[PDB]
Amino acid sequence: SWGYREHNGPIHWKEFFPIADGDQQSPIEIKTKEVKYDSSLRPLSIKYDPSSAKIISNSGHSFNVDFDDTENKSVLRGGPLTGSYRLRQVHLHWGSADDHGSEHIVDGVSYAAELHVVHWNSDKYPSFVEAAHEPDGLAVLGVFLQIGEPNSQLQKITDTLDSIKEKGKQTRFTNFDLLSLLPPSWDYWTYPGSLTVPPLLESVTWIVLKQPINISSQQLAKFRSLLCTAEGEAAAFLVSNHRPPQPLKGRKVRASFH
Ligand SMILES: NS(=O)(=O)c1ccc(C(=O)CSc2ncccn2)cc1Cl
Ligand SMILES: [Zn+2]
Repeated sequence: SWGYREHNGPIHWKEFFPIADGDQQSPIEIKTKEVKYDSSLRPLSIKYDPSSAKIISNSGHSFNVDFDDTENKSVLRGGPLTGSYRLRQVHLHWGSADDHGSEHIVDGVSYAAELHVVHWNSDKYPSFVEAAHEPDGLAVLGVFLQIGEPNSQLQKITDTLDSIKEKGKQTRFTNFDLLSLLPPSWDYWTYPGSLTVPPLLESVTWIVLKQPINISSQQLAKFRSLLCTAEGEAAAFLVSNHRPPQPLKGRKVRASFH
């Protein structure tokens, strides 16, 4: 199955999910001179309940913090969105070097990593799985990480990693104040796109914050010590898990600010 190693990595995904070569694929290059300021975009309306976080797991592809998405305690509204998008899960993408780890790239700057906050449209769809197949179904908030001072909220995640080193492992994780993890400015870019992992469905309204948050180099390096292999299989490390930028194909990237 798919991964980020030589034989199964991004350049091969098109062979086994042809929508990899679709018209609305993510991530992208964000060219700030090409983006259009749009006065109809709204500020983000963000409500994240720290008690919504329940479990952290290693998928083999990243870690995932799963939130209880039974009801509307944690939702994203506003921004480019119509209606209410329910928080489902948080995960991270990084590279082998601090030099180049994010998925979206801004005027050629990669960041050290990129956090994705995944939400689904419960005002139109009954479940995440249904929403994931529709153009208006999902909203992802992307937040860049740059190397700087250690991040006390991220230290809570890094403290769990030894317990989920193998693919498939999980452990309880709650009291996670996602709202306080976001940067001071919520100015953003937005465009229509896709999941950045198989199945690569073109169901995502991307919301990428301009301002990065900081992480230390030692905290970021802990993520690379997760395995992409399960207990009992020959070990291989998830040292890098970001997809390259994909063609814009005529989409409009809009800015909430100017
Ligand atoms: N890179 S990305 O585009 O932000 C992205 C990555 C993975 C997934 C999922 O596979 C589903 S959210 C979920 N995943 C596993 C279990 C329960 N919910 C969805 C998205 Cl939008
Ligand atoms: Zn992601």
